[PDB]
Amino acid sequence: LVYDAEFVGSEREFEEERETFLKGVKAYDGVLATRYLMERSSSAKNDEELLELHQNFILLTGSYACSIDPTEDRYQNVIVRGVNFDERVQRLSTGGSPARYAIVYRRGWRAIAKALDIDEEDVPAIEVRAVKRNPLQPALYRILVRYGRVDLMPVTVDEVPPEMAGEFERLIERYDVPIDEKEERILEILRENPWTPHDEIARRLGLSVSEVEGEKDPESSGIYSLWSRVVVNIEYDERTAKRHVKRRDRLLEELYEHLEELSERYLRHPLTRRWIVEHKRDIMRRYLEQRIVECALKLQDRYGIREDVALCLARAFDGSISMIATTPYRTLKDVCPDLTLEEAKSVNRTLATLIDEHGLSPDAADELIEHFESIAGILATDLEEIERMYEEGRLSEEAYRAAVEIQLAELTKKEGVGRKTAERLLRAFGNPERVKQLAREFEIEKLASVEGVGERVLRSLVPGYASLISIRGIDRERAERLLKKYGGYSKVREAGVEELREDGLTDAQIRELKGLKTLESIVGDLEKADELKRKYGSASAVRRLPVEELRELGFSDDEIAEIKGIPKKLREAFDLETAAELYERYGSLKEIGRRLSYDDLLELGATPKAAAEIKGPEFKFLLNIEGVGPKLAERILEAVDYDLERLASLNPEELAEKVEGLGEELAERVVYAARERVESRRKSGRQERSEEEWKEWLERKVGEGRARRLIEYFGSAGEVGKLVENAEVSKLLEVPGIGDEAVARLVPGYKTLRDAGLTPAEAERVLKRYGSVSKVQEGATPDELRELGLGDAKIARILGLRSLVNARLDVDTAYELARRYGSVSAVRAAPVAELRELGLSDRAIARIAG
Amino acid sequence: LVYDAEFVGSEREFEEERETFLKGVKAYDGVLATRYLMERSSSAKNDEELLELHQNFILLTGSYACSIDPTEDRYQNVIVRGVNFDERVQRLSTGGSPARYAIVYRRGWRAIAKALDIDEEDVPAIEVRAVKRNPLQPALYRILVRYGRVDLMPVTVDEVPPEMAGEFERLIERYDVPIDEKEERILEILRENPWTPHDEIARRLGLSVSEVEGEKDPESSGIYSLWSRVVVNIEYDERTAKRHVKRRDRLLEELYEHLEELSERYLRHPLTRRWIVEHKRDIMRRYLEQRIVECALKLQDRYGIREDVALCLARAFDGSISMIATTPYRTLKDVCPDLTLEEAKSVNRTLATLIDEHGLSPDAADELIEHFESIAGILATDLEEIERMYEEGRLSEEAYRAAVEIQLAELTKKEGVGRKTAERLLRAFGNPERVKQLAREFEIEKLASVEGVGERVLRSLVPGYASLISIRGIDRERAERLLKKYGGYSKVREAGVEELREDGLTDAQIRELKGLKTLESIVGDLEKADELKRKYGSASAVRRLPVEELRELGFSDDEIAEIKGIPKKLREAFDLETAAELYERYGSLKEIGRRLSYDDLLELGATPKAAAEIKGPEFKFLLNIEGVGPKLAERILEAVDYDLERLASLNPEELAEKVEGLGEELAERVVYAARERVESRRKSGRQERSEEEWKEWLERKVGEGRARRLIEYFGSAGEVGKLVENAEVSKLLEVPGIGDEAVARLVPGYKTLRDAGLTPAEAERVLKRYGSVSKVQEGATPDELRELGLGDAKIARILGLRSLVNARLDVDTAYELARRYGSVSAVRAAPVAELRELGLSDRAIARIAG
DNA sequence: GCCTGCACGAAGTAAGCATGCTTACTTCGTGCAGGCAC
DNA sequence: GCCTGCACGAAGTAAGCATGCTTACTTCGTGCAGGCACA
Ligand SMILES: [K+]
Ligand SMILES: [K+]
Ligand SMILES: [K+]
Ligand SMILES: [K+]
Ligand SMILES: [K+]
Repeated sequence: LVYDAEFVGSEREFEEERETFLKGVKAYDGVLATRYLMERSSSAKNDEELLELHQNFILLTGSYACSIDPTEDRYQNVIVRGVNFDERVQRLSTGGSPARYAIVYRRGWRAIAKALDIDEEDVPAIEVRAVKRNPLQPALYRILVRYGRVDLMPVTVDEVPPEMAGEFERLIERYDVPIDEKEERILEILRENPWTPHDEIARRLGLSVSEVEGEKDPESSGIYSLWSRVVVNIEYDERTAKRHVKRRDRLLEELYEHLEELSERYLRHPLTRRWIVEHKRDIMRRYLEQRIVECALKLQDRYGIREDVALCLARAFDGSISMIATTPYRTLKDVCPDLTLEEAKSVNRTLATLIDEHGLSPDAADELIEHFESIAGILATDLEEIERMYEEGRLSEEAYRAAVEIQLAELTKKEGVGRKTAERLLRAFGNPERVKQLAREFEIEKLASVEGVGERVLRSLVPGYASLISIRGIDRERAERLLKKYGGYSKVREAGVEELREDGLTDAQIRELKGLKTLESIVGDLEKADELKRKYGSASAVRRLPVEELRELGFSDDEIAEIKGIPKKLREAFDLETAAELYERYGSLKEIGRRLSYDDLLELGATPKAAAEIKGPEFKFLLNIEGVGPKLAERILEAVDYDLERLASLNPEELAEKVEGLGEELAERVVYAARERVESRRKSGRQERSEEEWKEWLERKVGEGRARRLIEYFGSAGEVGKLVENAEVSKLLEVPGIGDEAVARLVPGYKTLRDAGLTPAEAERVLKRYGSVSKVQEGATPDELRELGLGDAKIARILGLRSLVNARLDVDTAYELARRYGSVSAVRAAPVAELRELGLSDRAIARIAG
Repeated sequence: LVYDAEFVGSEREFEEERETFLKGVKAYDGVLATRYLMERSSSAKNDEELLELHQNFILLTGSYACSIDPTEDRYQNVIVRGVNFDERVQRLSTGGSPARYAIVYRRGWRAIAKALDIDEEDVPAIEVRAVKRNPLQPALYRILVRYGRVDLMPVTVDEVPPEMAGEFERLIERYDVPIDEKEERILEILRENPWTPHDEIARRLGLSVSEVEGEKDPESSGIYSLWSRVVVNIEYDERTAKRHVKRRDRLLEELYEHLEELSERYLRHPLTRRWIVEHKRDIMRRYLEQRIVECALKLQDRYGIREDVALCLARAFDGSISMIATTPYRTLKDVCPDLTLEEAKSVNRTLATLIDEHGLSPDAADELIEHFESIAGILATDLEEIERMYEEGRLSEEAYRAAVEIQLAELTKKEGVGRKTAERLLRAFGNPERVKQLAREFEIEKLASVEGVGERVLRSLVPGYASLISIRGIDRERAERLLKKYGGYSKVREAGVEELREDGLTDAQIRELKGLKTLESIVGDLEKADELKRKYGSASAVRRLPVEELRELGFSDDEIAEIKGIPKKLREAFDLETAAELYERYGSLKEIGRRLSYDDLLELGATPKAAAEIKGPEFKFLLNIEGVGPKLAERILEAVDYDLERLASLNPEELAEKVEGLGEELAERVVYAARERVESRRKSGRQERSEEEWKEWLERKVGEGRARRLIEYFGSAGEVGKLVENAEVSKLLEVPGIGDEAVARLVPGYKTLRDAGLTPAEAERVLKRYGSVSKVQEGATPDELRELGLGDAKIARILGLRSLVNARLDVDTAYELARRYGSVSAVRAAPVAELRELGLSDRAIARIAG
């Protein structure tokens, strides 16, 4: 029934009892491990060393049990299986310790362990009821454990005297103890074998086990009474008790060492303490008592229920949290009156939801609990049944309204489903769970037969119906047939082109379904495009494939050049290999011309004119005038960093100083030509849009209405365009009718910055500081962005360090790695030894790689 | 900006115009492909064959353009770029076809293609304004296209007469025609070069391009007027027209063949039709109009909006669906009055939700749309801001209530969050999007600072907080610290044991967090258990690992035997390899003894006594009596199918007959021993529970309350137990307060049958028919279950054919495969040739394998 | 609750998977500056 | 006036991944028989 015990001793006594109980638990764990070694291998079974180790563990367990509660007052209200052992020990002549009188019973340690706050998940089991392999007489052993005779309890199998085992009758006759006829009949059988089970004794004597044992008191009849009568007349040997207490601990550790030695011999592996605890738990798990302890521990940890109330609930409901969650509050209070309503709500989520989220009374909620078990039960129950229960007076108004609102909300939470449509769906198909099942079964026509179920309702209910119906030519019947045939939009997409054609789908429909419109731009037919998508994934990766692999499979060189986006001036100049290599390494033809030299381009196989075309238009215009020379033009462009602006923004005297092989007479002409070019630059696109042009641009971007709204709010379309150019996001948003979508339509990058989690003011500041999100990515530093008032997460997301930061790296180190290695993929493929040299942890590098 | 034209002709005329326009599109695609081949490779550029092919394509394009609208009435309301070409051609003296007069202008084909319902995604471009490489005179070519002179338009470059090209003035002098001084000044320049651009003509003559060209009518001034005056006076050559119509199509296919021949030479790959369409799209993307067309087609395909209204919306909003979805119905009707409210709701999901799901008026919804763009805007807007707008009279009551209900629902959809708590959260943190962001940032204390936010609210909002706080010793501060440090419960779980210990977590806490309770039962410490979970996933897979791999990594043989659950009589008999093999193949030691023979067990390395122990206890008891012999005992057990019951249920005369080698004297004693054994069976277990025992069993199973309710409803606990034993699921469920959970608590297998989707009556019938779900799986047939009223899906789910049915196989064939090959894994590893012999398709076997 | 391994059966439970919101891997369409000219 | 080349960045698309939820995938509960062995 109930196991409980209260500790009334001091803190020192509490710690002493804790240590004693833990040592006894270790001893009994040694007992159990020795029994497991006995049963595991017959080779170890045929070994007296294992048996002597087992018996030594039993003796140490008995000693530590005798050492429990020496003052016989540290514990009170000791209850085992419902029996109050306090009063029972009070009604005895010799009295004694109720804690020890409980520990001599099986599972009685559950009462003492609760009084000492021992972690029940370690299973602190202490049992002293060994009979077969007990080196002592079983009843004498139990009586010594009860009376706490540490002096008489041996700690070594060799210290066991025969007067306590085989020749036990020697000890009785030594103290002149009166014996009745029943105890004489017990002794006449015990003389044959002192380890005879009490069941066999009661069978042969024609009595009950209770009659054979008797009360554990000298003033009774039975073997327990006889051994108590013998023990009480024995004086306490304080010296021997002190010696056993001093010796038993090191002896226990020595027994553990011997156990590990025997395990490493017969099994070639040791039995760890955690393995012993887990095996003890696996053994005890078969018992409803341990299931109750586990349920109470879960109620304490997860739901925060008090220990006593959690134990009461676990006892009353066989340790079934699922059953407690379907039990009404009135029954919970009947079984455990100390339970609080808040604890009942925490354990019963249905009750909690009904009370708090719906304002129901406890009884009104218990109504729904009794009638439908859970919220899932309410969602599965038919609305007609609920209405009938309400009409018949069997369901209260509050509970009925709550159930109807729940069933309706479960459907109205979807887009396009109103209250009327949800009620019609409930009338048509019983319950929202049935509606969900019909949607899973793709019963699209059956769902659309109900009034209110439109295209939006179908898209929100049936998964994949939106993706199918959004294709031209595919109607509702065709989408339903495809879904029911293949088993989901995923399977329809995984289907083959030939079978999709067998279903009657157009090649355009199959292309739109499989998303291979670009792959069919690269490759002629749909079959090979689908094969490429299956093999490599995306057309982007297909383009990223190397030149040799692309020439394999069956692509021409011109096809590969079109795939990799090789320009004409780079395709017709070199071969495909070197052209694609240069393109993949530098990105742009202008970057090629800036990095690689004219002589290098010539050495790679370029025409002296094609090499100049690969060189910048600045180089081309330089070579146009007289007295240039390719190397001198290269030197000039490296001095002005390939920039006609910086070339013209210089005096010819300064120009002749920077360059190594050039005179003033030529520098004058060079600066003149550069200034002529920059004069031809204002004659290009220097015009800033006029009023009508800004008006038309606004009407294009945000529409006629919002454009007129902006023009009326501010001065004119010119002022609106000025605000747009200066990225006045806040001043644009303050206009009624102008929102984030319109601002992002006007201000480029605002949408990306908002998706990154930035406030409009933060996006405005970042744009005013850097220009665009591209320049932010290829420039902004984490310290700069922190000085702009941004958080580290926003900084990582806007710079692209999202994956590296998710790999448990700070923004600073992620930015350093990305800056050293170039790309995030390059950091992920970076050398592990190089990362270790940088100073990253092993687990950090493992997370980076995975 | 607007392109439109309406077709009023009959079905035959519609098909004729469709074919003519498609052939003209093919001809212009050939033109563009020839130009692409000219510019792609200089080797192909230096080839007159490609130029001749290009000119033939141009001539065929001109012919097909002349062949459009022969009756001059098939089209009406022709509008191109805003100009009404119907009225423009009506105001001319010669009249003509407005469709043909529009196609001579750039992009005018967009008007004609809409009248023929041609898929605009193919870009049906037709342009007849070639100047440089035009084999004919450009203005004469355009005028022939204008007046539809298919007879005068040549179909072959060799058929081109010089009087239509170099010596074009010969054709003018053939018809005299009066000419004015401006056209004479144009002719004096055209004599120098007939292909002089109109820009150059207007530049040299000091006039405008419009003044040089003139109206395409004889009653005007310009080169167009002159050529029209010349052409009108030319009689129609019906014979040449009919011959050209008969000849041009096959000529076009021949030109396509020549184009593919030239492409396979200079590029080693052909130009597919889809590639040509994509290149046309890439060219036309610079004309921005295609952006509008794509938006209109998307509005047609997804939301089912009419073509004209979709085009109007895309024009008015620059083809931005995100912008149209944020535009109110009033503005949508102002820009496109033909739009319907249902189409506006379909395109604006916010408007649809406000109108239908919330019962708002169109104006009340346009209010919220103007003020907050979208439902996301409302969720991002502060409740204080909405209340202020309502108080100041700037927001209507209906719109205010709708916005408040939306903001509240977005939070109350979570468990534990009531209306009061949602309102308090809105007051505290502005908006539900801010609440969601705070929950993502693990601001657990900041959220709990609000009244009403309890443990359930925290568990429902913060993901993983429940999993963390449900562990003993872990408090709110520790859970918040762990979440904010690692970045989610997933990362906390992926964290290492050493760093979790560095955070101060107990080993028990780390075990409960990582779910390594079984792996730490197999292996001693936590580090190796976590490594095993990382490498293999689950202890189940660790057990499934082979013997060699298990001996690797560092497991002992006894450890492997404990892992694989090898019995003692099978572990001590053979070696680990053969023991684990036999166990994985047969399951139980009794199955080993029944299948394998005594001689086989001996051949595998078993002791003559260990082989008998591996054999059944029936075999052991048989060998107990005298004069048996192991082979004779095997024969007896094979005769009685290893069943002492069937052995005792026989006469010794019948016993001596079945086995081939046994006498009557021995059969008598065998039957005697078997009957003695079955007599020793009735004293073991047979007691049908008494009344008090049934009462206690009910109190254990369904609880005290429901047990007493059942005992009162029915006769007694005995009757309740009878109902349970006979699986009276319906008769138990009819009791108020008894539900599926209690029934499954009483009736084993009911929970599994219900999770399989079976109604309680179906589960009751299946249980009454078969006994248990185990026997259903190991016995029930699909035909039997269909006769029991079950569906094929339920049959598959209850028999375990779920994966095979998901592999697009019917239940009958899936059951046949599972019966023949045993297991689903065996069907997967089955021979592909054997499956083909069975008669499965290639794709079917592929789906089985994958 | 002798005691737990051996075996089976079933959902208890927790690993593996479907699902829906989120987020750029990938599309994919736009803007614009030079460069030869139709 | 096209054409090519590159930069830009939003979501059109389509995978990424968190977060919930199935079910037998993985664990847990029960009966029994003979050995660890007792009400
Ligand atoms: K080359
Ligand atoms: K606004
Ligand atoms: K806790
Ligand atoms: K062996
Ligand atoms: K009921």
